[PDB]
Amino acid sequence: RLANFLVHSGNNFGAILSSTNVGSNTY
Amino acid sequence: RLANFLVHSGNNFGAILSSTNVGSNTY
Amino acid sequence: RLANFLVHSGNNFGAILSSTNVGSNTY
Amino acid sequence: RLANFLVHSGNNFGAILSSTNVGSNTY
Amino acid sequence: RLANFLVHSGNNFGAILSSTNVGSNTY
Amino acid sequence: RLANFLVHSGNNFGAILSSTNVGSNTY
Amino acid sequence: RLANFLVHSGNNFGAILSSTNVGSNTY
Amino acid sequence: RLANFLVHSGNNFGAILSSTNVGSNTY
Amino acid sequence: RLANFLVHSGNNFGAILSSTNVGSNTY
Amino acid sequence: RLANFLVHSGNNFGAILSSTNVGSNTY
Amino acid sequence: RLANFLVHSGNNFGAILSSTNVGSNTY
Amino acid sequence: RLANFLVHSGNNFGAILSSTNVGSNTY
Amino acid sequence: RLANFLVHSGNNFGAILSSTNVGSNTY
Amino acid sequence: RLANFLVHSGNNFGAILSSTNVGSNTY
Amino acid sequence: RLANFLVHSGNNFGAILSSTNVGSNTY
Amino acid sequence: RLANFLVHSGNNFGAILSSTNVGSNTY
Amino acid sequence: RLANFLVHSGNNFGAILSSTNVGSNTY
Amino acid sequence: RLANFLVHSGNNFGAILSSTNVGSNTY
Amino acid sequence: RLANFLVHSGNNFGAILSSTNVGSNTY
Amino acid sequence: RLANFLVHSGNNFGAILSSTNVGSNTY
Repeated sequence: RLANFLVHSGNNFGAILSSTNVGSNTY
Repeated sequence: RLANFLVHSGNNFGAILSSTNVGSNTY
Repeated sequence: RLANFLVHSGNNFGAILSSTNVGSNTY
Repeated sequence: RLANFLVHSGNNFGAILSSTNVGSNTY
Repeated sequence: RLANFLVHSGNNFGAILSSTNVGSNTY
Repeated sequence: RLANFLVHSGNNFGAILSSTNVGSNTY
Repeated sequence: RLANFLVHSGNNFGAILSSTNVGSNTY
Repeated sequence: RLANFLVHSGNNFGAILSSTNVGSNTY
Repeated sequence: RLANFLVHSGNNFGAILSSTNVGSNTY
Repeated sequence: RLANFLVHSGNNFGAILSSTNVGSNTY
Repeated sequence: RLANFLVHSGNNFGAILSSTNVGSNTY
Repeated sequence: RLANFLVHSGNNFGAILSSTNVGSNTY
Repeated sequence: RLANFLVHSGNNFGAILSSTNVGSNTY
Repeated sequence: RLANFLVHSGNNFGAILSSTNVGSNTY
Repeated sequence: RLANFLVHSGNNFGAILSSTNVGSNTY
Repeated sequence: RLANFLVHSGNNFGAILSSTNVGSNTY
Repeated sequence: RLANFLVHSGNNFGAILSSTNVGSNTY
Repeated sequence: RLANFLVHSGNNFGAILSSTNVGSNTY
Repeated sequence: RLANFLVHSGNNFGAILSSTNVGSNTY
Repeated sequence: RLANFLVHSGNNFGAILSSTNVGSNTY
């Protein structure tokens, strides 16, 4: 089981970025 | 089971980005 | 079981970045 | 079980960055 | 069980960076 | 108060031959 | 108060041959 | 108060041959 | 008060042949 | 008050042949 | 008297990705 | 009198990624 | 009288990544 | 009278990463 | 009268990383 | 001055091949 | 001055191959 | 002055191969 | 002045191979 | 002045091979 959560509750004036690779062949 | 959640409840004046790769062949 | 969480509750004027690789072949 | 958490509650005017590799072949 | 936590509660005007490799073949 | 965001997230480029200014940010 | 963000997150480039200014940030 | 962010996070480059200015930050 | 961030975090480069200015920070 | 950050954290380079200015910081 | 010629002379291949039986001789 | 010729002469291959049976002789 | 020739002469291969049976002779 | 020739002469290989059976003779 | 020739003459290999059966003769 | 000559005056029952690269960028 | 000559005056039942690179960038 | 000559006057039932690199950058 | 000659006047039932590198950067 | 000669006048049923490097950077 994979769970990927991004939560934002404050005040953002900038950049929030997320990147994920699970069980993959990437190049 | 894969669960991908992005939640936003605050005030956003910027960028929020998410990228995910699960069990894939990517290039 | 994999759990990947990014949580933001404060004031952000900068960059918050996350990168993850689990069980992958990457190059 | 792998748990990867990045938590921010203060005021950020700079860069907060995280990188993770678990059980992978990377080059 | 692996737990990787980065916590920030103060005021950051600089860079906070983390890098981790567990059980991997990296070059 | 002026904020400019130039972002590239989760894009795939297969093969690039004899090209200029590909997938770049210019300010 | 001026903030400029030039970001590259989670992008894949397969092969780059005889090219210029690929996947770069220029200010 | 001026903050400039030029960031590269979690990007993959397979092979780079006879190229210039690939995956770089220039200010 | 001027802060400049030029950052490289968790990037993979497979093979670099006869190239210039790859994965670098220039100010 | 001027702070400049040129950072390299957790980057992997497989093989570098006959190249110049790879993974470097120049001010 | 049986003569079989399978020849490859002066051929250029720029980039080959995820392919099978490229520029080969099979008898 | 049976003669079989499988020849490769003066061929250039720029980059080969995740491929099988490239520029080979099989009898 | 049986003569078999499997020959490789003056071939150039730039970069080979995660491949099988490249530029080989099999009898 | 049976003569088998498996030959490799004057071939150049730049970089080989995570590959099998490259530039070899198998009988 | 059976003669088998498996020959390697004047070949150059730049760098070999995590590979198997490179530039070899097997009978 | 470049002069490229291929001359055949005998009896040919096989293959005669010529390949030439002069002052070029080839891959 | 470059002169490249291939001359055949006998009886050929096999392969005659020539490959040449002068003042070039090849890969 | 460069002179590259391949001359054949006898009876050939096999392979005659030539490869040349003069003043070049090859890989 | 460079002179590269391969001369054959007899009966060949085998392989005659030549490889040359003069004033070059090869890998 | 460089003179590189390979001369064959007899009967060849085997392999005759030559490799030469003069004033070069090879690896």
